[PDB]
Amino acid sequence: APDTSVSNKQNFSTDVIYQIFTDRFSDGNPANNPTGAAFDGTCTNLRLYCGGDWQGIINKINDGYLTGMGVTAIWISQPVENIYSIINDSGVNNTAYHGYWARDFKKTNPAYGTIADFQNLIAAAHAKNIKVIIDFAPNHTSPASPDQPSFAENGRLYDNGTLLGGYTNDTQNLFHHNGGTDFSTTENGIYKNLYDLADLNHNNSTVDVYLKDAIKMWLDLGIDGIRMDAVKHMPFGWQKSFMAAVNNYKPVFTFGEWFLGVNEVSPENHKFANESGMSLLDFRFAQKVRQVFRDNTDNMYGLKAMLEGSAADYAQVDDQVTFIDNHDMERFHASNANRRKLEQALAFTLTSRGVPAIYYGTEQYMSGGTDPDNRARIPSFSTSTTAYQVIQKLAPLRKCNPAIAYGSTQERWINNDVLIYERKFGSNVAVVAVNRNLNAPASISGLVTSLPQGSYNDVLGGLLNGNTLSVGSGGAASNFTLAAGGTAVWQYTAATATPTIGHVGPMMAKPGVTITIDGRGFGSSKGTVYFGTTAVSGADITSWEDTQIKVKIPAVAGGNYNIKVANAAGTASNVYDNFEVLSGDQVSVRFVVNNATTALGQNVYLTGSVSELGNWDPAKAIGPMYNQVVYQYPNWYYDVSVPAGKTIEFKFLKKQGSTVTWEGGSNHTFTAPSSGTATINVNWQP
Ligand SMILES: OC[C@H]1O[C@H](O[C@H]2[C@H](O)[C@@H](O)[C@@H](O[C@H]3[C@H](O)[C@@H](O)[C@@H](O[C@H]4[C@H](O)[C@@H](O)[C@@H](O[C@H]5[C@H](O)[C@@H](O)[C@H](O)O[C@@H]5CO)O[C@@H]4CO)O[C@@H]3CO)O[C@@H]2CO)[C@H](O)[C@@H](O)[C@@H]1O
Ligand SMILES: OC[C@H]1O[C@H](O[C@H]2[C@H](O)[C@@H](O)[C@@H](O[C@H]3[C@H](O)[C@@H](O)[C@@H](O)O[C@@H]3CO)O[C@@H]2CO)[C@H](O)[C@@H](O)[C@@H]1O
Ligand SMILES: OC[C@H]1O[C@H](O[C@H]2[C@H](O)[C@@H](O)[C@@H](O)O[C@@H]2CO)[C@H](O)[C@@H](O)[C@@H]1O
Ligand SMILES: [Ca+2]
Ligand SMILES: [Ca+2]
Repeated sequence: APDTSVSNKQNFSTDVIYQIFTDRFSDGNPANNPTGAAFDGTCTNLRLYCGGDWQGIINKINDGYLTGMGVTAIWISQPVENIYSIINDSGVNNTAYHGYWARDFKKTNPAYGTIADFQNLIAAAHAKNIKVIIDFAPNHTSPASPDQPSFAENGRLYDNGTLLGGYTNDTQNLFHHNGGTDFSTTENGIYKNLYDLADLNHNNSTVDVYLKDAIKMWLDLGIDGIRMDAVKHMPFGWQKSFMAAVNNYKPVFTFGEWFLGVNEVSPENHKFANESGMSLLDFRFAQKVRQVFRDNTDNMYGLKAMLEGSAADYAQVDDQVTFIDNHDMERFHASNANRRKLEQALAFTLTSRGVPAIYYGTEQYMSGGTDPDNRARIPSFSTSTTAYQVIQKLAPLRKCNPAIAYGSTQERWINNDVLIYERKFGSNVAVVAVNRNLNAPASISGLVTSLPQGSYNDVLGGLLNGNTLSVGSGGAASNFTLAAGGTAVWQYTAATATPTIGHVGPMMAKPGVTITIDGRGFGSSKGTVYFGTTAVSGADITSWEDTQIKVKIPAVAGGNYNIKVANAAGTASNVYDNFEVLSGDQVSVRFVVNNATTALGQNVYLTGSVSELGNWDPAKAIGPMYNQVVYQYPNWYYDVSVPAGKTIEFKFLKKQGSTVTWEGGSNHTFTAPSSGTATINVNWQP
């Protein structure tokens, strides 16, 4: 099938995600509605169940609400069974309507529906070319008190009805008992409780295996993608091993949530997205968009800096999931603000690089403060809104104009309030003009583009006061006036002749796994696929077409490879880097080195004989290691993803900048478990 097919679980770049709070969307089956003080059909009390369910979602798919909008994917709340207890906070009754308080990852939340309702959801969706994404929060269970075991469900964890354990009397050590995080450090927010949520111990084989098995069930249920909750709160090493479990089984688009604040730029964030085997929700993008379009705390020069910076920081920028708001922030639209602010932000998001995500209700100009004011019930299903028509006109461009889905981004004109960018991919072009100034028009002159000679109509049809564009020779555009609050989209599409790689997924897996290569101009006849210098052809290429190729990963040594294709004629394409080949199936192992004294600013890293350890390359060493929570300096620790059952040689190193100090003596050795976890405790060798 084509790259734009609904069957494409590896690529969402051409889609438009619609984030749905199940409970707050549509109650299609009143029979499964929670009763008593846990329910509020009037949805006046936003901390209780309102009745939203999967059936309701199906109804909205079948009636044309979502399809008419141009939405090609839906991201729903966590489907797993949540606690049934009504948590009373200082007089405020609280329920697990959000689905974030898991009690059993192998069962569904009855309020949402049964397993059969879920299966029906997948079918109905797929039938309308809509992909299904599920929220997955394996960082914790529920709110618990080690003190008062009577509080909530004591964060109890069940395995398909079978009680595994609780936060109180945790003899098995399923959870972390390190207190609560203050978000002070990364390590602090990782090994300590997120709020009062019972923190899961991923270093426990039981938890490790259980979680990896739970997801496999969902995978089997036909999901097309996963949104990983609180990724900055779980060990990176375990998550990688988790991604490998998914990838080496049934690959699906996965993106996690790594909360970033205003003007917050984390290098840890970048590394995670680049090496974890999963992408992230673009918090850098969302925050900046809000500054520029919402609060006006930054200008177009800031938006531009964000675009060009992110493009350099993310190996796969096109994989980052963009948004303007969500269930954890104030809704973009302020009740007293000009709607044109939201419309423009929408238009910008839909035409920018990455994977656009729209928080349900946006199209309806919903306003609301922080949680839970931002999670009100959708007030209507009207298609007559401007924001609705905007998405409806721009959404589809992601499927018909590859420049928007995989294209580069280039600034072609800029000032405080105006921004004109160009998206380009192969013989495809898209030019977007935005004027955030709602009071003053802008005189556009000297604009140059990649558009062919001719006249271009505004894709938005003037909806946002857009205009036509006249392009002469050299793509030089005729002088024009950009109206206040004006937004215009111009484009040009044409068949690509040369093989052009626009996307790859999964980005990490072991040999034998089938990956997906999307782009243009691959030809209809099988060509050759290159993993570094290794050529692949014939049978291993399970599928080949102009826009998509399906090939199995060759049995090459573990490492980082550049992907490249060639058509039947021998014409090579562009390179697609950062593709990681695993040494095999993965396990999560905790490494511990004792008596490793360092100087302030100097950290300890881990290196080893496997690609998962950097193959003895200090530039690729694991770390910096931790030394606060679980173990304390001069004791360091770190959870790493390593090939299972493999006998690995390793050493530790002290690094300051690029300067390296090796551990003395001989290499440490050990055989990775074939399953579950392990803990390697060693002493620094002088
Ligand atoms: O802001 C967070 C912080 O976290 C990480 O810091 C790393 C360091 O980069 C690593 O070096 C390591 O730190 C170790 C030191 O290596 C080790 O020597 C020891 O440090 C002692 C010092 O010996 C002592 O002099 C004391 O220094 C003073 C400073 O002189 C003063 O300027 C400052 O105001 O206060 C300190 C505290 O008195 O500091 C400690 C006292 O025990 O112990 C630490 C381990 O804690 O590991 C940490 C991670 O925990 C990031 O790498 C770093 O960039 C970031 O700044
Ligand atoms: O050239 C191939 C070489 O590769 C591998 O050697 C690695 C060592 O096993 C490993 O210990 C590490 O060596 C460092 C020492 O530990 C340290 O004391 C000091 O001597 O620096 C060394 C790094 O230069 O890294 C090397 C790889 O560079 C393999 O195991 C060897 O058999 C082989 O000779
Ligand atoms: O003419 C090419 C030129 O176009 C753009 O420059 C704009 C600039 O952004 C405006 O602020 C204003 O000064 O008009 C210029 C047109 O002359 C691009 O920004 C620039 O890179 C490019 O060279
Ligand atoms: Ca219901
Ligand atoms: Ca945690």
